[PDB]
Amino acid sequence: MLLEAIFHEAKGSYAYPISETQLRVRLRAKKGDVVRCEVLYADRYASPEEELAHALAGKAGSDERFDYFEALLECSTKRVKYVFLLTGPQGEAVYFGETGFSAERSKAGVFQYAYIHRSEVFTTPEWAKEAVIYQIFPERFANGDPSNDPPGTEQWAKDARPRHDSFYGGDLKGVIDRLPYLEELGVTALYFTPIFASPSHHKYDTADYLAIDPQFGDLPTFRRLVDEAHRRGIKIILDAVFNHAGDQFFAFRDVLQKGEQSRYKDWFFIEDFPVSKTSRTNYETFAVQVPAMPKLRTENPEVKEYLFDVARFWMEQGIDGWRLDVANEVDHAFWREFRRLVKSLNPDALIVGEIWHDASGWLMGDQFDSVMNYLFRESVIRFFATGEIHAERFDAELTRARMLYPEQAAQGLWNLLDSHDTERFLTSCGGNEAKFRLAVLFQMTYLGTPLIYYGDEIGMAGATDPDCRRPMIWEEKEQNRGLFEFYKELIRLRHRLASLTRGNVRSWHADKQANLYAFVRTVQDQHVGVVLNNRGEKQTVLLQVPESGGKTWLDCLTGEEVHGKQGQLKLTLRPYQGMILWNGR
Repeated sequence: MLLEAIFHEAKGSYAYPISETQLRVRLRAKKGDVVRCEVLYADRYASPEEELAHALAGKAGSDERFDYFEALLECSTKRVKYVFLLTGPQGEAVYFGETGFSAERSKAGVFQYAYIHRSEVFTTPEWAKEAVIYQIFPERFANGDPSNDPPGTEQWAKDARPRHDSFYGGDLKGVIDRLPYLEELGVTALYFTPIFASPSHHKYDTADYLAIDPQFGDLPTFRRLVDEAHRRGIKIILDAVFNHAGDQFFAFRDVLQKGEQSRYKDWFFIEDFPVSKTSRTNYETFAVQVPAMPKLRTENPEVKEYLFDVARFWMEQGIDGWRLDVANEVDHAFWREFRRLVKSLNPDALIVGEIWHDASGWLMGDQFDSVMNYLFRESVIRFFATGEIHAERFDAELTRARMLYPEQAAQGLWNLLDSHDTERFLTSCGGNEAKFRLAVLFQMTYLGTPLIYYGDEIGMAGATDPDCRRPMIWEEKEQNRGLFEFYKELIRLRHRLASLTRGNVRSWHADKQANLYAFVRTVQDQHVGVVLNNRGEKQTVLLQVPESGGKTWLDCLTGEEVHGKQGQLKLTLRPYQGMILWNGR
């Protein structure tokens, strides 16, 4: 074996708890070097005269370079000392522990998980596990109250192509009216990009955090939206732009009015007074120079309690979550205490982050629940849309990503096709429905929470902003009801097929030439296997039957695939057809 490729921390993504009693321990080796990884383990205090309990780390994923094995340690003392035995393809056998590697056990060492605390088990809202979230971008979703409209609202037309400064007048009241469509579609939560009082089109330079911006409505309308949505089973997650405030923020104005005489000067990062709001910044801002967005000193206790009062307030209104913006430019301390705050006021409130790099620091269980899955988007783009990667490069990029974080976070990343900053997915797939449909057929079966961007269900299009932010299409006969009914098909299967929400994922077939990838989600005895034919051509596959069970499997989209003969399944997939083969458990 190449021993200087094998790796484990006894923390992080590689050893963590799933109850006070149970340690998931994950181990990574270079691809092909190890064929059995076994875990021999006992209580941290147990005497040398006890032989260790055993746990086989089965192989759970493989990537570009690596091979990933994963086992579950029963630990009734909530304290475990373990050692890995690693047998290679010829039959070498080696031990790995903290002191290193030996053919003799006791020279390799032990890894220990000193104690499993009850608080320190990453716990996630039950509801979040079967959610389908719908990103409403509020200015563009529905104009339900024309008295709202900003001076210069343009007219709601499918033909209309938005400028960066266009207004169409969408609002909270219009969402209140569109709620039987959201219930039709079957979503379970609604995510608003920031709706809070700001003097600009884009509400990221927050002027007031306790008022809904006048374009979209007011507190009584927000409260009724909450109360109308909750009746239909939809939750309200809200953007929080706590990293920076807007230049009209009460405090920032006071510093502007008074320099150092200001009570609020240290709420911000000022270089020289007087605070020259001009083009040339002399305070820290949202990224380089952005005068309308000074950076808040979240480390300062006064700033910290203000935004905490802001959280409290919106939770009084009854929102079920936050999706946090530039979460990584504010300190870990703030998010740990934010977590505690939000989670005592509402245990089921969801906390998503937005971080465009490995989010592990945040996804330990003590700051956030999940983060926006950019790695899902970069893959689904490259596989279905651009056709820049082939089925095995997909499997490697899926599997690499899956093993970045503990499972409890991984089963909850918001798996998006696009957003209000990216071009639309259909337009990434240059109008081809079948490339799109297959990428949504995956998205509704893979591990994560599906996040639909407004209008995709019904076939919208658009290059990047502002053509992603194009007025929604409400007219039946100018909307793709064929697609709509297909999101409803898939959502209905997500919502009644427990593997899809709660199961794990194993790769089942990757073929570089045919470009067919296939995966199996399983919980407790149930397996549903999604076969995806990503080529323009009718092809055919022998797939070897999955580990746990299947003699007859039903296509949940159409009808029976009883063709399990001699450990192989033979299917012939028409161009771009996925298939969802449930087993009956």
